[PDB]
Amino acid sequence: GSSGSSGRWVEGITSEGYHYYYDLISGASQWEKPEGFQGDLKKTSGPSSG
Repeated sequence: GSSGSSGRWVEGITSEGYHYYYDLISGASQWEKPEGFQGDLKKTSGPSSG
């Protein structure tokens, strides 16, 4: 509509193997965990792997 509601981040990995969170909104990045990130459930489960 006007602006994007709720936060949009995804947990991945960086150099070496550090679990970081990226931003799809525009394309931001941060080490720390974003506000109400909530992104980690059923790790490697079901049909969709990884």
